[PDB]
Amino acid sequence: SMEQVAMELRLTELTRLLRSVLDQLQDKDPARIFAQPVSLKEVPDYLDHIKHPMDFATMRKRLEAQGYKNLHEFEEDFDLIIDNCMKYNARDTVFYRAAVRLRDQGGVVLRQARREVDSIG
Ligand code: NA
Repeated sequence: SMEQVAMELRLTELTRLLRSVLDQLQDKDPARIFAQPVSLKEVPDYLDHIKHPMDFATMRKRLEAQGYKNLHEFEEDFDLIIDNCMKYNARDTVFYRAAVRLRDQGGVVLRQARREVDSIG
């Protein structure tokens, strides 16, 4: 049907907007602390602490599989990156401090992407 194609043109457009958003969020992690999953060879107990790990490459794979159905799902994954890090690491660590900075700086980007997703439909 033509109705499923017009849908898929929009999902494709949403994928295109979210790709831009992701690149801007990741530019706020120049240390690349959140780039890749936490290593289970290096932190073997990690899953005892964190039930839903998340990182930027894992979000990218989902994105390129058009697996985000809306901005809310994308944001949830971004928040997991931050919240996991803030639980697993103590307050006086470079890791915790990096997540605080990413949250604060990411807010500006997510605020404008909310408006662009509503505006464009
Ligand atoms: Na903690």
